[PDB]
Amino acid sequence: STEYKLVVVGAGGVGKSALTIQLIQNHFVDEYDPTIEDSYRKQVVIDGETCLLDILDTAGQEEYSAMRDQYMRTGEGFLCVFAINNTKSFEDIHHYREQIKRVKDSEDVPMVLVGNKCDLPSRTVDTKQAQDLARSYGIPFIETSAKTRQGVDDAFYTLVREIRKHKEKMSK
Ligand SMILES: Nc1nc2c(ncn2[C@@H]2O[C@H](COP(=O)(O)OP(=O)(O)NP(=O)(O)O)[C@@H](O)[C@H]2O)c(=O)[nH]1
Ligand SMILES: [Mg+2]
Ligand SMILES: [Mg+2]
Repeated sequence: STEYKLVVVGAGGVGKSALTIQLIQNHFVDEYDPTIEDSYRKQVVIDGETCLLDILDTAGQEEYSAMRDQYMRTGEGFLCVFAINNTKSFEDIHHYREQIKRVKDSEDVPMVLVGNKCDLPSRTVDTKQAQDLARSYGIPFIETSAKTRQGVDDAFYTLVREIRKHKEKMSK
């Protein structure tokens, strides 16, 4: 049953761990417990295929460029998370994407842009700027809330679909 290695990247506090824990354990972690590196394995069926998701939940700011290069080299595709009330988190996406491209020596890497915390009224990142950026990069954009579970399964399942597409492309 095909294995997909998914890496959740983004600035600190955007809800990378909350999103992942909603997917794997079906509840919302209210506390902020900063991550070092966590990994999860999970069995799912997407489009009729049984997938083993190996998900790496990364740190917000890493104490080693080597740890970062390591997860960028391993990952088959990347959930690029920002929080809709954190402009710098959104701005950081470009920088994560650049480093991923450079680490893999490739211009086409499977990725989904995730605007988390869509439940908050405190928005500083507009859905159009995010849609524009994704459109530029040629990747899907999904708005999510780890608190309500809105879009959570959509985000990870879409990333799997992106990986499947990339493999089909790389062979053609
Ligand atoms: N309102 C709301 N809060 C959220 C959402 N997702 C995460 N949070 C909250 O934001 C805080 C940080 O979440 P967390 O998942 O730990 O962020 P992280 O991106 O994993 N942080 P780090 O990079 O340090 O590990 C927590 O208090 C959490 O409850 C969401 O969709 N909505
Ligand atoms: Mg975390
Ligand atoms: Mg980070």
